[PDB]
Amino acid sequence: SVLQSLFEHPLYRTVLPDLTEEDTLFSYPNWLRFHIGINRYELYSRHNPVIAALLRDLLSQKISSVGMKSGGTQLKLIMSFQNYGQALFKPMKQTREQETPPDFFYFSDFERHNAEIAAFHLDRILDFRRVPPVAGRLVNMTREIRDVTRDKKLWRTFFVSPANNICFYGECSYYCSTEHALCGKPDQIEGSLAAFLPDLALAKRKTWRNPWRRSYHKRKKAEWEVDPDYCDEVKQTPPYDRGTRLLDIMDMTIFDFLMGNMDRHHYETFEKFGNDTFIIHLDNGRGFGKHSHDEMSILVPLTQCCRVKRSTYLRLQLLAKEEYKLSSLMEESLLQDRLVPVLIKPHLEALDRRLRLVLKVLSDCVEKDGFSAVVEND
Amino acid sequence: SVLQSLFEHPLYRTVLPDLTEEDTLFNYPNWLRFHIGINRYELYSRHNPVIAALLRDLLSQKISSVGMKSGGTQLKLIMSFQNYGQALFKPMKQTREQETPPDFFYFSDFERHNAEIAAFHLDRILDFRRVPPVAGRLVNMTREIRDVTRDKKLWRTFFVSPANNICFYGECSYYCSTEHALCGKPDQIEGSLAAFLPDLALAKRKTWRNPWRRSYHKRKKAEWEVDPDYCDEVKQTPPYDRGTRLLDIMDMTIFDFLMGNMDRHHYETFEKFGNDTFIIHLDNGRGFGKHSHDEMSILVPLTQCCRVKRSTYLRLQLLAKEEYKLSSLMEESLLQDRLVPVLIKPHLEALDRRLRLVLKVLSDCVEKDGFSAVVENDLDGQP
Amino acid sequence: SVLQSLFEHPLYRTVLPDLTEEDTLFSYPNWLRFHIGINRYELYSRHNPVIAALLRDLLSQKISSVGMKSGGTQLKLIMSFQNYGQALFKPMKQTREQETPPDFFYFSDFERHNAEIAAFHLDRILDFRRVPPVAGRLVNMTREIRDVTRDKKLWRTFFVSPANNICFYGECSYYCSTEHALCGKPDQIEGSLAAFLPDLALAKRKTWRNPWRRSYHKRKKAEWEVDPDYCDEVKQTPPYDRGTRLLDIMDMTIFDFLMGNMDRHHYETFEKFGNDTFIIHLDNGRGFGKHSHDEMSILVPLTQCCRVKRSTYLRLQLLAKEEYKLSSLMEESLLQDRLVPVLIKPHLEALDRRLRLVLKVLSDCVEKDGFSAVVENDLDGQPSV
Amino acid sequence: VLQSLFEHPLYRTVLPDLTEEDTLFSYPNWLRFHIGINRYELYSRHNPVIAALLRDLLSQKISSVGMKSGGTQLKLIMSFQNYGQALFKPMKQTREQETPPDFFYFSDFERHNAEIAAFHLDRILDFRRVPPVAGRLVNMTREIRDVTRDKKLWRTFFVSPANNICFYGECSYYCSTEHALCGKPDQIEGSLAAFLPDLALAKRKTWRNPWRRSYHKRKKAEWEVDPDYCDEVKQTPPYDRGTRLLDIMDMTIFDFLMGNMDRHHYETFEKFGNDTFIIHLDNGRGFGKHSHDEMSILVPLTQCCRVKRSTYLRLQLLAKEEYKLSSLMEESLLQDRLVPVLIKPHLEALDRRLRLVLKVLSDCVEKDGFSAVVEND
Repeated sequence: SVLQSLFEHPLYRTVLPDLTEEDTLFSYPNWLRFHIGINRYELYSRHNPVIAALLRDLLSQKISSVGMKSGGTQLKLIMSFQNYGQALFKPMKQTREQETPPDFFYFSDFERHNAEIAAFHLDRILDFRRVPPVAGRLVNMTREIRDVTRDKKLWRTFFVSPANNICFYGECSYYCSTEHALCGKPDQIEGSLAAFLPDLALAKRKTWRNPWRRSYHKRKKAEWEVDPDYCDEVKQTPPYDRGTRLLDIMDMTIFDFLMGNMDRHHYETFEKFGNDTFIIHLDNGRGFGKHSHDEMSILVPLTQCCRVKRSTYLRLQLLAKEEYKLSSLMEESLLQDRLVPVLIKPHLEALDRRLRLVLKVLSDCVEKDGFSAVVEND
Repeated sequence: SVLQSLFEHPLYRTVLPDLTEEDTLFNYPNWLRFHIGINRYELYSRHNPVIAALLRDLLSQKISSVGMKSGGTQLKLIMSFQNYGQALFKPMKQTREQETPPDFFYFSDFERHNAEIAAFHLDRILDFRRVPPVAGRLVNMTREIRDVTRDKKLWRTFFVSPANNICFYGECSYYCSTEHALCGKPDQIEGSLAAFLPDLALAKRKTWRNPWRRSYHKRKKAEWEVDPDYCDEVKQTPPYDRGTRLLDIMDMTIFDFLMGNMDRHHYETFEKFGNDTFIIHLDNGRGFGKHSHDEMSILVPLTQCCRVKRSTYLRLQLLAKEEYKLSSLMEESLLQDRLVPVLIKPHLEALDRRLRLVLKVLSDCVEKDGFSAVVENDLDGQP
Repeated sequence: SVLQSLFEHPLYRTVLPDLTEEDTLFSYPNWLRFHIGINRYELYSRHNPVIAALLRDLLSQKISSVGMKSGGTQLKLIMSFQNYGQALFKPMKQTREQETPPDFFYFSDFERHNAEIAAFHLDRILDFRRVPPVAGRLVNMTREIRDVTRDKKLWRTFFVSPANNICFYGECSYYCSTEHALCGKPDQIEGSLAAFLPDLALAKRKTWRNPWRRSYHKRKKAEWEVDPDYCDEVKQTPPYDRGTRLLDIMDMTIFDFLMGNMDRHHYETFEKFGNDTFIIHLDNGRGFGKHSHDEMSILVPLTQCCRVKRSTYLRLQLLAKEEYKLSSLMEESLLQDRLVPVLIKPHLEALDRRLRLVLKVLSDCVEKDGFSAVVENDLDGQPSV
Repeated sequence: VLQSLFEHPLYRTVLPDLTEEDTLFSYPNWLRFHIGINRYELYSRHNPVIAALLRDLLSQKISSVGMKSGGTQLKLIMSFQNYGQALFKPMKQTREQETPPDFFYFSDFERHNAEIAAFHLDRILDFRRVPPVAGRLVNMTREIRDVTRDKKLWRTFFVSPANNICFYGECSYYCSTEHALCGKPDQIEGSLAAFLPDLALAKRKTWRNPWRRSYHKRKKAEWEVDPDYCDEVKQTPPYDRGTRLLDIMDMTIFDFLMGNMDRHHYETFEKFGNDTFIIHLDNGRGFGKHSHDEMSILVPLTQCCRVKRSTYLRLQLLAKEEYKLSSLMEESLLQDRLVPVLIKPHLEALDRRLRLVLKVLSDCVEKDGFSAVVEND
């Protein structure tokens, strides 16, 4: 049991500063105990047996209502449960063995439920605690989707294919047509139930543009891809020289490079806390599309800025030693999801190879800017 | 050579009646000799070595200008050559190993260049001679598509993929997007050059609805899908009790089942000949999508009508004898294309299995209406 | 904690008759306190903290000697501990994601340690207490297997694989070859320590053939496989029309169906008590091999005999209520083994799905023979509901 | 791309002229293949009989099936309507499977994918040493069980609880119910390798090769400890007279590309003597691992450090982007009934393994020098 060995190490016994009257955002239901547990520094906690218990609620709680987020990126469903808590649903768009084609742009890529799930476990293994909990689930797409929605936009798209299977596609913009439909064999589809952050009415979230946002156009290169001194100016741009913000982007950009998720054009914050809180890692569906390719474009914020947190550097160095190592720690935790295997074996292997490239990018960068200038100590 | 044995058999030495002053559509370049060879009954005949040499033109003639057919279902290009003759180009949309997904409707199916080619050879092996000739060809999509088009809507869609390959998609409705682009590795795409029928200015074509046309939406069943006695009524409807027409649709509906092409919503005629000519077997790109699946819906016109041509029945029985057989007879010719193999071997295996369903559907159907009612005789007075 | 709620419900507060001088089979070691606690009706108690502490001994007691169980289907080792008590060790033969292939017969199936463990917890949740205790354990196959055996036939089979991993295969029949070796990564193998019942010198065991035993051959079907009225006659043959025996087989056959273990060709009793005791549910390793398939062949004893104990019927109905239910109660107690996760999530959900089939087999059977004819009553004098 | 290769001059090379010897000996294809067997090659580049003999193995009616008893794994003998026969290796593993890392080369399965892929890879290297092999889906009731007079094979056919048709034969490794081969529901698929002429009328000397591995664990082989093994082996009888040391270097580069490390023997045709080619048979142990390069197979090349220039220049050619092994390989292998006979990572590993041999030649030709390393043909 290597996953226990990891959490015995002192690097995972870090305690937080004291939480004041602020730093709070606000035996209840599990989704609500998760909400009140959101504070300034994290989104849940390591100890917190609620997170393990919220993952079971997403698996087996009765679906009470199903609705469709209109005008979304791709198909996203909103599941609301018996105990009034809700969750976000991404259905299975690609099989387990498939890889994204090489000729696909980052903006033509599918969202796959494995990434939403695996990003939560990988984030929990990196002790970031920024992703809302997400569990995989098989849904009888008759009993749990079609027959329990009063959203006619979704019900009308249900049909039966010449293979006598039940299919549906919803109504988004990319990939919501009969020719991209989602078909069970014959009536269970599988997808990721992502726990919901508290209602935005009573917990506003500021939406930030990140300075390394790609140019969602072909031929047109982005600012940071042409300017090698791009980050000398970003550490002089408003909010990025006061945190724990420039550093919070370095946590996130190592997260994204590990998964190959090159679609981190924005990040959300909790508003009530200001420029000095954590970054909520949402929309992780674009990772784990390629396991035979390491997308170095994602790391460019790290080679240009050349500074990380010591907390996250030491854990990454640890996650490379053979006695712990990412692959084995992911194959254990991801073994407790219903959708096993949530990641095929080459994807867990890419976690190992991508990790030592991040450690090589820090060592190659620590021998050009030196320690202390590179490694902040928290 | 198995293909040599077939064309020596007497069933492939059948001669046509005499051609009068009509029956010719008309009264050199290779593409033009193909036009004038069109007569009332066939489209080229086995003799006509122009067809073999016209396929060489589609392989190696210099592409001079390329334009995009506006408003097509999927991507379809028009190639015009140095000798003023033109041809139709369908690019590679699907690979050789792929099958259409099982949950796909017939109207969501891709059109693929393999079907355009293989249908021409399959039709020539069945001695129908109704498909315009088609040759496969590798096209340098830089030098032969982008840099030689004056159509801004085709040019605008060319881009370079993150894999440093050249991609493009044009502007249609099905599969004309970046996420369905056509990408060489890095700049050759491959496709089928189908020789062009004579310009419609000097050869009108009447367009007919076929009576077993599907209801092109889900949920809605078609006329024939509920009434097993549908064709008892179709043989009493205007143009279908005079030919050589119900029988000519039986030729076509056996063709389509062999390929699995269930998108035969219309068929064309030459008008200049009237209701008494052959059917041009066009647009076969929806066939040869599945090789582990036999689509019986296509055959329903035969099980309901229960009558075939004797020329075409005996050849079908012949194309099942192991010494002739579709398999070897199809991979023999299809080996004469640049895109070898144009059909993967299980598709040639499926051609055999699909054939024996047609021969059994006639055998099961000939023992309920009997001969004379089922098999019309056109070899009266032939070897 | 959903498992806390279950053991508070009165259906789990069943009391035993008063124990006489018979009904007993007989700071000690925990394995010996387990032996003397074996009585006529059960094999342990609903805590009884000895059992929980006996699993800790199986996990972390120092292995003193290892021997090779001769002539088995597959490899099974005998671990004897510092305190002279021993246990049966079944090593990991299948991974967690694997399922038995569909073309496999029940007699070609592997034994997997995860099933041996999960069967013990599933049985404890059904308040049977008939499986000997079993804990999962990672064993350093150098220091705890190879270097502490005096059986040269087992020591000889240790080699180093081309991958620089430590492997061994032992010497049994049919799956003990180089091509079936068990290889750590690089020297830990993981397996199940099943506690050892008392030595047959001082605790004899009668082994009975069960009448729904399959014909362990292809082509040839068994007696009960052709006659739907098979149990009209089996309740008239000596040992099965006096108990608490037909009722105990329905307990066992509902147990086995839940796991998909169709290899229940024999069952054991403790003899010292006679024809009127419980059935020790031993060697359950063939269950939890398939989670996308429910093998109805196992249930035929229930559709033919059509009678259960009321004790176990009401619990079966309780283990279906969402506030209790097998799934969450099973991964809770399966979370208390070292080998987590000992059961993958689809296997735990099938425990729920198979349960509702058993509850359906009884309702269809209770409305065709009626209550009292189907459900025997052993809850006279037990806590109300 | 496949047409361009045979237009390059390296594949239009002509052989010496055939005497009355150098021959071993419109008919059926299997017999016209036999008479084409000569001293230097096994069929020649042009021979459309080979292409047509490949269609015969796929689609000729199976008339009788027999079991070569007491083999390592299951191998069947199919005898056809035209009195010609073939060897059948059935599907033992899927296309995506890899051999476990902990498997020894002697515990590895033989798979029809390797038998097929080896013939096409061999033909692309212009070796012409493997007998032709085609893949085939066989209705195992009508084409194997119901057409045998072998009581040892008929008795092992059964119906699985999944209502599929199964059988397993009688060999040693993997001929049991737990290793049976089951169709879904009654076709099993396998590779038909054309049969070499009967040993009665074409005797074959069977040779032990000097790099035969130590078919024991812990027990290392001779060449595994002595880096100068081949300074001594080029001084041992038949291996310095040829065209023999070089003929083994052809084979060991062949075998390294496929990962086939089970080349414990090689066979010759006797009637030609110590100065002919090696028949590359039973290649089923290759293409088991595609993410792993087994350098042990290559060891004969670093120890002997000499290749044929004939085969070296082609190796440099198969590295040009226009003559890529990978793309040139999936083109040919696309003409089998069993498409895809190789999953794409196996074709990609062929490219990576190819440039490793080219690097071993560059590293080795600059340590003994040209002319000493490369023989001139």
